Amino acid sequence: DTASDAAAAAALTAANAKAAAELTAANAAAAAAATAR
Repeated sequence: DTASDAAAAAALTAANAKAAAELTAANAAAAAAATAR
């Protein structure tokens, strides 16, 4: 049904947005550490 579908889409949007924040910070931190060596 449409409300289950929309709740599931909201769940995927939040999980991907959080993962995008996480991985961006990790990447930036990893690039700065490798550069310094």
